[PDB]
Amino acid sequence: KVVIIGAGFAGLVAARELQTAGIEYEILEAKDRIGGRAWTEERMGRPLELGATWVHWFQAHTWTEIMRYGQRTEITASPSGNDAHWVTDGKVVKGTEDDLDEKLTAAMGVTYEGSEEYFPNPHDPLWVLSDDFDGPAEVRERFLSDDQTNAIDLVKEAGFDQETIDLVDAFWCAGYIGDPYTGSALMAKQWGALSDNRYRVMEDITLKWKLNNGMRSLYDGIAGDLNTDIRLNTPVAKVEHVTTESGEVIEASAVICTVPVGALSNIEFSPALPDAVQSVIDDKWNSQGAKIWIKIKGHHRFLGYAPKPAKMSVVRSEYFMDDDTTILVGFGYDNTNIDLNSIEDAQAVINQWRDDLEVVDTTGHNWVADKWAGQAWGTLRKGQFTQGWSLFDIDSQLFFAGSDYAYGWRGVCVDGALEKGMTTARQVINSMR
Ligand SMILES: Cc1cc2nc3c(=O)[nH]c(=O)nc-3n(C[C@H](O)[C@H](O)[C@H](O)COP(=O)(O)OP(=O)(O)OC[C@H]3O[C@@H](n4cnc5c(N)ncnc54)[C@H](O)[C@@H]3O)c2cc1C
Ligand SMILES: NC[C@@H](O)c1ccc(O)cc1
Repeated sequence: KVVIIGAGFAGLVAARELQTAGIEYEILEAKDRIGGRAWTEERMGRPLELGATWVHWFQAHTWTEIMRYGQRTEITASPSGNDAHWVTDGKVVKGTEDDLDEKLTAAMGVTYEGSEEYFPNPHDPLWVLSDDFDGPAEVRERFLSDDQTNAIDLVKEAGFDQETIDLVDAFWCAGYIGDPYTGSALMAKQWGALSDNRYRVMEDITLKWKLNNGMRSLYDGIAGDLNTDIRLNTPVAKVEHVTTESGEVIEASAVICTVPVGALSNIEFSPALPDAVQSVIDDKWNSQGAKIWIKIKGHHRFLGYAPKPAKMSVVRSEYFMDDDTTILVGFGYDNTNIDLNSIEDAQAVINQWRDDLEVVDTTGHNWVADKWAGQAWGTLRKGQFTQGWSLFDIDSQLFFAGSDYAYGWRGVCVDGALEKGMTTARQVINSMR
């Protein structure tokens, strides 16, 4: 009687929540598999996360799932102490990972500068704009002005040298997973608030701990608790507010739609979504990048930073294989400028820093070109912190759930999908009671 569109983390956790309350539900999933933009698959001789990878106990919703399904001790840290290379004035500089981290730390300190006034409760991201904001008017003005500023311009205005600008350029090409110069700096500021305003805490939370048994141990865990079957290979095309696809029509008390913004053009809504919501769909988010896995010869502890418009902006060693090869991960700002499955393209990526390392394999999934995704992880363009993700939360019987609409670790983390799927389910339960 409640229809859930999509079998990613948001949809799966909503279903389990409905089940506990005794409410009948049904999940419709377009693809042949569950998990969505989290996807654990064997490639290049080992389980690889083609989507989501990193977790942390400071992420309440992800961590409780880790505990529920037996993964408490099944996490391992990405390797550290890599030889670092970064591109700055068209040239390559070699240093240690702590040289890079200390430069990033100082720049992040300046990047976070208003978060304590904006986010005393970092899970109340729009407090500054609410009727109960008790602070000074200048705080609200700087808040709105920061939504129209990108994170790199904050560091330029503070007078860092060109080297640090190129480092934060590289950093945010990965962070925004797209063009950082069109992004809203408020996204970076909330990440700080959620990480006690320290760069190393932010990095431990988002880029350190990997699941030994992969994201699939969590999403197969949730699906395994479900008492109703998931309808795979059942894309939705219309929703009225209940509608349907390929002729089959569904009736239901309510609809929980977890389809990402980048793929909402495949569904017709009747009545049409409000103008401000539709303008986000047309403008979507800031997530046009791509994630690659590259295998090279030998065992090498490697870290590489390169600014826009490089094919990949952050590349790091992750696994040391038993046949004397290394698997590195990389993040790049523009999916249309790299073939993730072309060994030549992967060799061109490594050649950004070194001429002596040899690519032997490469793989990835281009989430942006994926018809049922149309983006990577959700990130914010200028203006979308205050007029973006919050427009989706109208539709008395239609609900938007998903990591891209979360209050906390929005878009970039499974924690946001687990948060928003569960609370949307509670919205449905409360209204029915
Ligand atoms: C490259 C990349 C790396 C990431 N790394 C991390 C990481 O290290 N750590 C972390 O915490 N998070 C990470 N994430 C983010 C995390 O994967 C997501 O935030 C989360 O999985 C999103 O969950 P969701 O349920 O909201 O969306 P989705 O997983 O996108 O779920 C939506 C579902 O709806 C389906 N669907 C789409 N259209 C239709 C339709 N018309 N009809 C029916 N079904 C449809 C889709 O196939 C999908 O199954 C990463 C994301 C990406 C892209
Ligand atoms: N999905 C990884 C995401 O956590 C991320 C990736 C790169 C960064 O520089 C910051 C955050």
